Amino acid sequence: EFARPCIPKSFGYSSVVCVCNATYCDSFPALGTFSRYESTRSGRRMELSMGPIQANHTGTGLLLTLQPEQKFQKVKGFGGAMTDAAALNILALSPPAQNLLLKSYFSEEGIGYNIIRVPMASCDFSIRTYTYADTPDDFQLHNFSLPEEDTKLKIPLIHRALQLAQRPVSLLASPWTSPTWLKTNGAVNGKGSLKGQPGDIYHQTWARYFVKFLDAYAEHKLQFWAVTAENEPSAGLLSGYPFQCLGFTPEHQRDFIARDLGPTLANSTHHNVRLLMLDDQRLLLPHWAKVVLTDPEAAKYVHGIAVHWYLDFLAPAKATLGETHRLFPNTMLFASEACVGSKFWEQSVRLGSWDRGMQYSHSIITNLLYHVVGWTDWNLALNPEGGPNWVRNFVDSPIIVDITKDTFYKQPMFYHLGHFSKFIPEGSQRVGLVASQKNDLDAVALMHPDGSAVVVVLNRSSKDVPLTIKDPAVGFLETISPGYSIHTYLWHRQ
Ligand SMILES: *[C@@H]1O[C@H](CO)[C@@H](O[C@@H]2O[C@H](CO)[C@@H](O[C@@H]3O[C@H](CO)[C@@H](O)[C@H](O)[C@@H]3O)[C@H](O)[C@H]2NC(C)=O)[C@H](O[C@@H]2O[C@@H](C)[C@@H](O)[C@@H](O)[C@@H]2O)[C@H]1NC(C)=O
Ligand SMILES: *[C@H]1[C@H](O)[C@H](O)[C@@H](O)[C@H](O)[C@H]1O
Repeated sequence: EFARPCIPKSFGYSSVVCVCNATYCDSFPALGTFSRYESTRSGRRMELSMGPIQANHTGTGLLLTLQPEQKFQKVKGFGGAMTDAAALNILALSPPAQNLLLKSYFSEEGIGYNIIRVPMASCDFSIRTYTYADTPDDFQLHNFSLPEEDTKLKIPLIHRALQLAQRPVSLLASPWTSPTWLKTNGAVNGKGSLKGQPGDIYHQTWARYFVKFLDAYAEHKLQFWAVTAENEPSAGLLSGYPFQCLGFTPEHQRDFIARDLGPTLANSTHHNVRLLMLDDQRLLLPHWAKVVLTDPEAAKYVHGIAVHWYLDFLAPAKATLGETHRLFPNTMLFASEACVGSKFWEQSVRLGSWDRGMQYSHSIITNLLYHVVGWTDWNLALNPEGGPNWVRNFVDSPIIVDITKDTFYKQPMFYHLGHFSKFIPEGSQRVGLVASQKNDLDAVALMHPDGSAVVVVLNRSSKDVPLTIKDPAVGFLETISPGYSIHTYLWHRQ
């Protein structure tokens, strides 16, 4: 289509949102030039410009030098979660407005997401508590079934998303709680775990539940890339935990995967589905990786390690991600859940917040710089309150839906995310990037599967920083990174 620009609107915070409705939504180099996409606090939204690649460079300004031969992880991708709350919000819009929201995310005219996390039954971003097997003591799982949250809300929206998408989309599933008749405390929330011990009928049934969920989704012609072994297993170890959870120590998780979940999936028609362990705060690394992955019976089933961002302030990426990679380089690290406005003192939704967009890109760049292969936002959309949410655990979302007005707002988080998701396709590989002097920039460089280069530069300071990027193959890009800007640079080195 033609590029339609952002309709900006201010809500009194540091930047603007882009206004989208039933009929309007904003949407989207020759050798040897580069493309630059820029977003700024002042209001630019992924604006395209071009520049020449020079042969020479002189000066003592900041130089960032690509090391195309230092090769690191391959990227799996970027996306968000299709919760009950996200489905209810999107379906609240008229169908044309719904198409423009899905296109914003999934289409090539939008920012190209290729990952969708799907909860297995209810979480806090549900308006009802339920599992797929609520009939008590149904150990055979005869009464297992998907309710309308799945069959009328989530499943059809995931289908629209795959139809709009240019890139292959990977589905990732995670459970919050099991049926309560499987749990020590008999409740969806609170402190409690599976009854018994791995290897027994409870653990066997819980592993069969995963296969039943996959069978059920496959009947609706949806197939999964990966499942996690539990969302935030540490939560269910905490007294009074307020919403759906299921606690595992790392030993409990090791032995569940070894004796029940890994063999159950390996013996099912879904043996190709990857299993991710942890799915919890990175400060749990490297300890959890060492407990699970040094048992060869558990390690043979574990494809990767899922991390969440909520305690990153306590957990230096080098001592957590870097050290895990050093010990277990062949087990991919993947960021599976992030959102702002989740601390009890923070405002849930701050329409137009630039700070919250910068938190997203700063996290993404730091994760890429420490071997992480992908990054998943939480709810795809929320209402202006940051809900619905059965326990009022409201948070922020890159897209806020205003149903009484059939309109949605794209926040700075949406664009900060798009500066990566749009321009780093599955298969791209991170390469070296070194700075000539101390600076306030955050930057990462990658190579696309066709060998072209992509560099994202975030300026977290208020000062404009002139800089040059050196590609030792090709030449020099002379540029400036304005204070509170994010830029993505692209060029063919072919
Ligand atoms: C969906 O969102 C679009 C984009 O904002 C709305 O269309 C826009 O309406 C604007 C104001 O209503 C128009 O801009 C104005 O231009 C006029 C003269 O041309 C000036 O008097 C004024 O100062 C404004 O700047 C503009 O035509 C249009 N914007 C774009 C870029 O398309 C739209 O509103 C619905 O259609 C438009 C064309 C208006 O006439 C509305 O009143 C109309 O109901 C939004 N749709 C809905 C349902 O609100
Ligand atoms: C991750 C975060 O705690 C988020 O706020 C919460 O809503 C999810 O349920 C949890 O898994």
